[PDB]
Amino acid sequence: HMFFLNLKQINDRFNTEFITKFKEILESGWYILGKQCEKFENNFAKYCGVKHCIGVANGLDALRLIIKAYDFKENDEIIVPANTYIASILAITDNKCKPILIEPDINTYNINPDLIEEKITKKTKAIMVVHLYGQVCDMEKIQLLANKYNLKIIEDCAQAHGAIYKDKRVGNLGDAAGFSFYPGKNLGALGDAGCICTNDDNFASKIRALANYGSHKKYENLYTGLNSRLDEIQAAFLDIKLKYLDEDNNKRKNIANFYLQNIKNENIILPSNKFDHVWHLFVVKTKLRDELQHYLNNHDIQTIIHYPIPPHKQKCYKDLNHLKLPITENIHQEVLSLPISPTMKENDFKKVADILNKWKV
Amino acid sequence: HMFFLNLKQINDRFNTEFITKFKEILESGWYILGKQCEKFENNFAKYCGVKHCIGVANGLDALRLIIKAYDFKENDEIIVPANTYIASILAITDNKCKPILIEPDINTYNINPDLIEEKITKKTKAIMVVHLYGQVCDMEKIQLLANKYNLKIIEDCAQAHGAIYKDKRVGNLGDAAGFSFYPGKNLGALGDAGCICTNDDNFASKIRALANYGSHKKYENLYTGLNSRLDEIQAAFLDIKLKYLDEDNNKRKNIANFYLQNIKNENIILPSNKFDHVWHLFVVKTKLRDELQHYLNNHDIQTIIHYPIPPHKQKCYKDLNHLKLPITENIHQEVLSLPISPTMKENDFKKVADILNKWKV
Ligand SMILES: [Cl-]
Ligand SMILES: [Cl-]
Ligand code: NA
Repeated sequence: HMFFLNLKQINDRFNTEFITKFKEILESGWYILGKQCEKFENNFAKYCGVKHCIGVANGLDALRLIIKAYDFKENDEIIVPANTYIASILAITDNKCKPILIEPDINTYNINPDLIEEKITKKTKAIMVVHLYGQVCDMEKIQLLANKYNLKIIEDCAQAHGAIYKDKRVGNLGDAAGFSFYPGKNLGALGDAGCICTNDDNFASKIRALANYGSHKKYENLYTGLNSRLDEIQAAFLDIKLKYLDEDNNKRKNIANFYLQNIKNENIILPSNKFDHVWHLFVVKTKLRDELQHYLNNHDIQTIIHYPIPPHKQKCYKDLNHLKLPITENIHQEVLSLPISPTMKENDFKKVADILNKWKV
Repeated sequence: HMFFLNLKQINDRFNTEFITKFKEILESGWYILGKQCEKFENNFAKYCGVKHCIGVANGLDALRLIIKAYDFKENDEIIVPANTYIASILAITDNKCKPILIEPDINTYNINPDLIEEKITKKTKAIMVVHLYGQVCDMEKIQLLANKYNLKIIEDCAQAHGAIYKDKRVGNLGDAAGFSFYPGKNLGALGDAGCICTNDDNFASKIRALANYGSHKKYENLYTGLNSRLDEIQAAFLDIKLKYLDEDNNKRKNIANFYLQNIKNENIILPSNKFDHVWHLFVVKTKLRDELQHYLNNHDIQTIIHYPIPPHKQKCYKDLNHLKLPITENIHQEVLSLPISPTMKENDFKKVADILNKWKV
């Protein structure tokens, strides 16, 4: 059984260091908001080329906190792609803002920047850009729109750790960015984890407070805060793995290129990489998706759909069910993710391509 | 220096077992919502005598989830002691409910049951009892009241793991209970951690979904949920320690009773318990609190204040600052916590008593 994402394979490279750092943190007696958090933050900040990195409990928290720290009014509007993972939207509604859902470009799977301005209203306060599947969004126009209409840009970076746009990294393309380090992400923890990145000193300091109960100083609560912190253990594990993140992303680039160069099947539309793509998810598109998934499973290849029901169609968002978003809806009916990881064996990726080429419907 | 809480001493007993479990989880390649969580949950349910335990990310999330799951209307009222830790109140306001702050009994530091009924209104939906410092609340009148008015009882168990009221454990004394396993809790993780306990099947399934993005089935989101999970690793650490929790609590009793029997100083009011007490914190009370804390530090003994500013006085709740709660305010001006731990050295507790006896002020 070739697994969709073999984490033990990804992480076995680091066991001996992992155990070392664990023992160290044991030796320290310090498990929360300590020197491993500081060290990881400082390194990830350098990595994204930003001034400030605040470790938090997960990527949904990271998003929810950024939105919270802006103090928007109830029903203020945040423009967001309609085809993202639900978490992006959950962060908006958690904060009693209104998500304004924009169709993607079929050629990027990212928000179509040409479709945003028409949806901008007096209630709009932000654009949440999502670098979906690993590919950075085309920022040029979004940035112009944000300057023009006095909007914040919030990056959801949970799928594109390390992707580059012009001179900058994801995380440094907007006003503030949220990252997930859930274990299957291109930089994955061994438990839940997240961070926020920004260059603004005041904003960063406010975020630190809000993620630690609303307290800047012992005994005192300046804001109504959250408990959303990155555990020492998880910061340590992340820092060890961050050293090899670009390498890992490159190993993904190699497998994706192999897929792109070798899968030749009329029933399958392959993903393109118009801008930098770190290939978190290798997403193909076919009118016979569920059939493909079954076929692959029959050949001992596990595949997972990202994603089959779009946020507007979910039961939790009944009041959005009527929205007509046919590009999003078609994608959701048609996509399927092929196994990819930095450690994935040659024999395994060759088998995926060979079996796809044999699929004859 | 005698530190207020030496987690290295608490935890070093278990170091070999922690390391064993960590490797086992590395072997598993399964870090979230797995077998360690299930095992721990099962054992903590047993420990509390409840049907269901849901591990979640922290004790504040645990409370916030419980209130969320009840789906109360905006400005629905929740009665709550006025002198608890701010997390108890944060859970209420986050959910857009109005906290109705009740004075404690000066002789228990828990909510005075006799002061609740007069504050009940048509908008009241719940009573959140807090077992402060480790002492269980006198539950009988509270349970009768909730039944009389069709209110939910929410237990904030963050500080009282394993305390017993008549025939039941804290966690099994209302409709649903929230627990913190913050590292310095009587049952402390190595990272942030918490849980929710309940006997109600439907509430338990709803909470599991609300803690996992609102998802009860792969690809579907029934609710607008959040991400609040207990890492496999922390579940494993908690399960190791849980087997020693009653032993450890009784060891804390022995030390507290030593303090109670041996400290005699006209300047200090001891925390004589009226109900079972697992002594998470051992809180004394003096008119010269700031002078006391300095004196102890002069004698190389670290103390902390639980707590110096009450919620209604915090800058984050300026809409509550006007409230006249003099018992609460008095407590906050006069309390200080002394070091206690089930592994605390005899010379250390003896020192603390002797040095306090010598204090002439
Ligand atoms: Cl996440
Ligand atoms: Cl076949
Ligand atoms: Na966590």
